[PDB]
Order: sequence, then structure tokens, then C-alpha cells
Amino acid sequence: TCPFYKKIPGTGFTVDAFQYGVVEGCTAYFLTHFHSDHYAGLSKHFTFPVYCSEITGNLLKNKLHVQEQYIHPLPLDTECIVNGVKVVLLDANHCPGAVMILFYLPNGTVILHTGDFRADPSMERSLLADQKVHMLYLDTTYCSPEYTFPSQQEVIRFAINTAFEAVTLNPHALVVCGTYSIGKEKVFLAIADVLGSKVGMSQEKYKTLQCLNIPEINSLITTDMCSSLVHLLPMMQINFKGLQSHLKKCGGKYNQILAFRPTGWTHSNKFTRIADVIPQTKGNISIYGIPYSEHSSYLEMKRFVQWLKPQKIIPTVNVGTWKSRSTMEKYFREWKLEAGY
Ligand code: NI
Repeated sequence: TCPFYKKIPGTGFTVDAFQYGVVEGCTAYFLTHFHSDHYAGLSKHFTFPVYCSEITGNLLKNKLHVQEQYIHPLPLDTECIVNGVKVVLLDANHCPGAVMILFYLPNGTVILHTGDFRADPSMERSLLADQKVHMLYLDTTYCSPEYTFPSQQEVIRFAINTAFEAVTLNPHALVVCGTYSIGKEKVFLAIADVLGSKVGMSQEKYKTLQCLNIPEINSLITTDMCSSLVHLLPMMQINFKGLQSHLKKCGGKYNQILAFRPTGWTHSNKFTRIADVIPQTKGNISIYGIPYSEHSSYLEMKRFVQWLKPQKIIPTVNVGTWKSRSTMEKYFREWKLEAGY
């Protein structure tokens, strides 16, 4: 049944709650972003109002064929009224079109639902600065102190420098980047930019990217693989077998692959700096695992929460085990006692 952490008290609202059939008493279904664990259950047969960002609304219409009459896109940073309740959508610094949602309940309670987010100090200057938030529904994906990772900027610098060096040393090397969802477009777009290439990809992935309102996108991507030396493939194919196979398909245009797998966290983060990352190599194929995250590190999450000073926190991630739940609640209490709220 629908878990309590997907329901907004004092409203008929749910958040990211599309796989439970008809949720009894739900008058509006919000969708924070277009990732499958969150949209699971939507299709052209859905006949209740869906509230979301413009970009998420483009993906619902074009990829899932949800009918236009049930899609209610809202502008960001704008006070809107939904079934008699004031709401605001804020940028979540996750994937394209991902939002956080502020609810202003008729009784005076204010609730922030982060959806999935990568906390950033820039959030401390949005419409959140203007009033008190009483309850926080928090993306706790990496809520433990072992989870450190570099900035997105440092990671993209590493990838750009690595790719440019490899291809300038060998003009017959191919660059391959893995993907299995929207998000992390900077990785492949920044590499293609330094190499003076467009990124080549399947028709399905090109269609997905054409929904994202990225500026000048027609100048950066293509379905013509032969004219591109940065290829995008399914994350599944980023392994030595899958890459050897792909190289056969390019007809001796290329004699080396350099491949990137933008993982979330991996335990080489506890020891190794970004400057010091090395690939796995077999023959003329090398694979780099790079820690490009679109979720908060533990320190980024802690700074956000200690700034916001919520009265109650409701985790939305890692909630399935008692040991996880208990550990998270211990961190929340530490943070509250250190900061004095
Ligand atoms: Ni997500």
C-alpha cells in the first residue's frame, strides 16, 4: 500500500506515488522528476491530474504518452494555487526538470519535499529563505559520513582533460560514455565540446534529450554515429565484452576506446582523490569510473538541514531496514544538538 512518507498531511496530495493504483483520497499526484522508481506506474491510461515541471511534462507526453489534458506543468519559483493550496516548485539540482515542492497548508504548517536533490548553498537564497519550514521530507540516499565525493566541476575537469589528452595522442581513439536514465548530461556534452564533435546516440535517447530544454542542443547531439567520435551507449554495454563488440561495429575507423561510467559513490572515494583515479584496462580498451553524483554528499546534506532547522524530518530513502532508519535518526539528533534548534 502507499507508504506514509509519500503522503502530504492536510491535503489530498501524494508525491511520486504512481504504482499503488488509485490512492484513496488523492486529488492531485505530484511527480518530482522523470526517474523510473518515481514515475513507475504512469502511462497513456492515467486519468488523474499530474503536477510537475515543464521538462518533466515534456517527457510524460513524449516518452510515456500521457494525455495532455492530465499534465499540469508549473513554472519554477512561482506561487501557484493547486486545489486550494499554495505550492512552489524549486530547482532540486538533480537531473533535468527535477524539483523540490513547498506546500503551505491551510492550518499554517509549511512542508518542503526535496524529491531527489544535491543540496547546494545557492538554495539558501531561493524562496526558502523567506519563511520557516516545519516538516522536511528528505532525500537521504547518502546519509552516512563515509559518503564524500568531489564537486561536479572537479569531476568534469578531470574527464575533459583525460579525453582531450587521449584523443590528441591518438586521433583514432573513440570516446564512449554510459547512460541509463536522464541526468549527468554534462559528462558527455563537456567531452564532445572539447573534442569538436557532436555526441552520437540511438534514436530513443536523442528523442529523450530533445525534451530537456537544453540551449543549442541541435548543435551538440546527433543520431549519425559515423560522424561522431563521442558515442553514448546503455550503461549495461560499458564493459570489455560490450565495448569490443561496439568497436567491431565501427568498421576500422577506430583502434582504441576510452570509456566513462559515471557511477554514484564507490568505496575508492574513502581512499582515493579525483587527481589519482585510474582506469581498468584490457588491450586497447580503458574504462574510467568517475564519481559524478546528482545526490547530496553527507556534508552537503548536513549543511542544508542545519541551515533550514526543520521541526521534524521524514526520510524518503533507505527507509526499508531498521538499522538504516535508526542510524539516520541518530545523525538527525546530532545535527540538531550541534546547531541548537
Ligand atoms: Ni532520481
